[PDB]
Amino acid sequence: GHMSRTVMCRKYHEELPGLDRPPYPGAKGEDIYNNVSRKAWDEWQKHQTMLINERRLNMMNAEDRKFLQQEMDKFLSGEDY
Repeated sequence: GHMSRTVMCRKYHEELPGLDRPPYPGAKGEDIYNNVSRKAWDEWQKHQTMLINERRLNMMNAEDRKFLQQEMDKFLSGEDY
């Protein structure tokens, strides 16, 4: 076995390995660090890539970012995505 920092994951409702550090500075980054598992975070990144490819999204387009931000919030909220 190994040693891992773990958190009660808001998405999966179970104790899982957490991130080693917040993904970025700020309140949102802190929320993710404290309440989102590494698995949930990784699964979100995979889903985000899928959405960007399937919808032809551009991170520099405000609407495309808004869409992704709305899906991320839903994805990591605790609800069934």
